[PDB]
Amino acid sequence: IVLLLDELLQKGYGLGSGISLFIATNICETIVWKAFSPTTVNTGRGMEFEGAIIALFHLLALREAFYRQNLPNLMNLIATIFVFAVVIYFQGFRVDLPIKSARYRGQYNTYPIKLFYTSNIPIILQSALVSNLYVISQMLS
RNA sequence: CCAUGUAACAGCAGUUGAACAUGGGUCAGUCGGUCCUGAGAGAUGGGCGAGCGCCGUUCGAAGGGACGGGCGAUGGCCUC
Repeated sequence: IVLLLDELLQKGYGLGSGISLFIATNICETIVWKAFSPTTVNTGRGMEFEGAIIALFHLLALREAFYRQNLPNLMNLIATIFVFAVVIYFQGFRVDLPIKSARYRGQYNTYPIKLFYTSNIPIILQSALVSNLYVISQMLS
């Protein structure tokens, strides 16, 4: 099933290295999280088939500060947007190094040395893999 | 000059160059200039000259500077 897709996706825009798969599924758990509430059929203890973001008839008085132990869709979105804003701010940090052609007098370019200077996959995976390797070892043992 | 890089020129050639291109390099109280006048040049006074000017350089009321004393220095209020 996936062997055929392995070689074809690389050609073109450049959505290869399997990272295009990771972003699609990772963002999916974030974006379809909102759409889960209207489509959720399980209730547990409170009605959910009609959604929980707007439930004024069910609650109301109305306790807007509900228990966010399941479907925290109301509160986690508040905190996550803060993380999105802070990361992009630190993403733009870089030290610009003056650079010029060794033959032509004129335009000056800058070699950018990013603050991270390493793609997130090489750094975070090396810490993600060891965390996964630790867990599987303890589960087996 | 230094480094790096590389058709015309280096009366052959060049992978080389005092060539071409890009970019760097010369740090002073103590080494010089700056100060002195030397042969000399040249203002002012004066004279000459139609005149721009030039002759003259010692041939004119050419000192503007001195610690010391009083009015007033009073200023710090009088040490200097």
